[PDB]
Amino acid sequence: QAATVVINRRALRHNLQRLRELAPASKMVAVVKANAYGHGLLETARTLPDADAFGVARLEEALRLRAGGITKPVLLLEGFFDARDLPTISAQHFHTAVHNEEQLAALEEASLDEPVTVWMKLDTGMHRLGVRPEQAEAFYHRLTQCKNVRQPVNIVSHFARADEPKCGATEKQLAIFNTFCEGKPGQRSIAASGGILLWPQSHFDWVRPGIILYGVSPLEDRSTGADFGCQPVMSLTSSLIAVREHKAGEPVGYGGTWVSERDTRLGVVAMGFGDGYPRAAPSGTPVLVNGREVPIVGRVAMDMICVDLGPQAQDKAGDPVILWGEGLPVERIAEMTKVSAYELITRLTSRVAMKYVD
Amino acid sequence: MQAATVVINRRALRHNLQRLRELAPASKMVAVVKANAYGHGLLETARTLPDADAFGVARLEEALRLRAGGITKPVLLLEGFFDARDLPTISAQHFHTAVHNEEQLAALEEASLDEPVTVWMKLDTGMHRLGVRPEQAEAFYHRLTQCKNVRQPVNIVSHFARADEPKCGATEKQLAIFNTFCEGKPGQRSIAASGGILLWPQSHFDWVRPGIILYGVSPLEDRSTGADFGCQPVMSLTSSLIAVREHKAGEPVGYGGTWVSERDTRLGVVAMGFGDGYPRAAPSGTPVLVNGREVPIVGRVAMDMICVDLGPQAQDKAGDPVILWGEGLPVERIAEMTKVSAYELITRLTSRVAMKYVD
Ligand SMILES: *Cc1c(COP(=O)(O)O)cnc(C)c1O
Ligand SMILES: *Cc1c(COP(=O)(O)O)cnc(C)c1O
Repeated sequence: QAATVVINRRALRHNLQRLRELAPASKMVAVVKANAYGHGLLETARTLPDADAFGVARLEEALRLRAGGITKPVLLLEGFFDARDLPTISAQHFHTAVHNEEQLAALEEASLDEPVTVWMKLDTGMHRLGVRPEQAEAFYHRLTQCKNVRQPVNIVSHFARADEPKCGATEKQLAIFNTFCEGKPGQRSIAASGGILLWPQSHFDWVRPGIILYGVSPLEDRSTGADFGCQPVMSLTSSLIAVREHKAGEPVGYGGTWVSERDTRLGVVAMGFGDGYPRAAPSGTPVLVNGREVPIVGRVAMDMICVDLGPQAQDKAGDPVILWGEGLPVERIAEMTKVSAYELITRLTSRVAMKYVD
Repeated sequence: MQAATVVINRRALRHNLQRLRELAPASKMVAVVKANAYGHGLLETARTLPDADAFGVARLEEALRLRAGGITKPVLLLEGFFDARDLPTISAQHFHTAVHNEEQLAALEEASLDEPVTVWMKLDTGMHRLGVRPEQAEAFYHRLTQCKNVRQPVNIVSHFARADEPKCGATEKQLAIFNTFCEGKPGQRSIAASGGILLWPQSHFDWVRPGIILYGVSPLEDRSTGADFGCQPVMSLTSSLIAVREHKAGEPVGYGGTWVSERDTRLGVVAMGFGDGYPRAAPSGTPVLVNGREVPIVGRVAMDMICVDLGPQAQDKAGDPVILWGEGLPVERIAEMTKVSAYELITRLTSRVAMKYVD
């Protein structure tokens, strides 16, 4: 009963449906990269057979989905990293982003038994992956002439600042996208969680929900998944392993970073940065013990967190702890720790047990 | 082109255990391999180190994973056991257990085990995390000496809170409490982890417990490195470039457009992000090696990708090797630049990274 991630399948199902309601003329790429944002790659795909496609960061992730029996299209959002992977991508029926000359040249040169669906990736201001506007027309035209590309060619981009509604970058990216796509056949996709929730004019043909599919807000404005009618999917849980007396004036943890002002009782939780809980968490960060809120005291260690229960607290070794979950949104922990909700949910280690419910 | 990969140098690990033996040549070694061996691989790290006298783990589950992989060496449960029903298993697996609370002691008192168990009584000397407080320790100790389920002698363990701070008199106060309690008791004594081993030779006693320094990473926050102490870095975190792209002066990069280029340049995109374990806290200017040479992170680290500034006519290509930390770039340098503990950097990696073992 130590560090466990409990994944609520009913919440997942709900969220995909709730997102369809917000984007009712758009198909869904369920984004499941990085072990489905910490929720389990294969189990998340298995929970969502109504998704129109799954979205992954890397070919290895797509192959893992196929290995576990997943048959729906998988979009390689970064494309492919070696020309020698094209026969697999063709045979496996993965759709691929194409963002550079190397990938384009490989598609021109290869002999494949079946052509492949492509999403040409346009750099519209993020400046990470993608073909730049001034190179994009010639690039696109070569893609349309490739016998190894199943026509028409689709067009994809991604917003850098969709979470800042009051700033002009999204509208700039959008106008670049729209200028490029004019008169072209091919499906259009630019919106992920932020686009879906705040930019209805960015929905087009396909949207790609990631963090909000897991019932977690993409914004850092205090909002939670529930503010958009999405239900939190993950709870990170554990157990007390000690309840101990502690006297006034006595420090706790490494570096003696917290000192009690009174006599009290401390709880020790079987959870640490070796499980994925941020070492950054300050004293005062909320944890739930038997469902009431108590503060972290002293530094988070690799395997343990101390909490302040109070001097006659009746909590005991064995009792349930919620790091985030029912009553304690991950976005609250994000705000209190200054750690992005994205990183909190995703950057867990393999030590955490995975449990699925409903 | 290789994706997010941890490369674990077995030769370095073996070197480190022997180095640590040279620094504390009268003490036995508990190799501390909790949290997937500080990111290096629980079972493979233990397989690399047959010379260790024991292996230390945080939780029973980790000890059972060692036995399941065929490690037969003594394993110490540093936090003891969380359920009384664990005792038969602990007994029959020959796991050594810390004991630090009443629940554990009463469980030992009313079990009837096939074989008695080796116990290390955990004393709170001032960390105030686990252990028995001094005013309860004599009575608690006596009860262990009278328990038929405990092999005699009862051994004695504690742990330093601030051993990385020599100008602090905290460590000395811990040692005075520890020595007072151990006076005239027959068991083995163990207080020192990496910081105690390196800086406090009067803390070595019968058994020392290297964690971080075993992996060639310094336990201190003063920009010292494992090599400061003659230890060799074990882990390299590596990847490859997936794109090299033109970029213009006045142009932003990444989410929030937090870095803006002052020149026309080329950027590199690495197959590495916080989805692999690389910290999202890394600021612009954090170093990475591309083809052996240092280049800076530009813009925020993403879940799967990191952007670096290569230069206006750089010849780096998609596919080229990238070192996040490793040869020519110690994890402690990343720790300094990101303001993250080196403990966290090496340990808080996800299952996405491949594990490769060399030498
Ligand atoms: C990660 C990602 C998404 C999903 O992002 P969220 O903000 O988590 O919804 C969509 N598109 C691309 C290209 C991505 O890399
Ligand atoms: C974590 C731990 C160690 C190892 O600590 P380092 O600072 O990594 O050497 C040793 N003993 C105990 C009880 C521990 O919890």
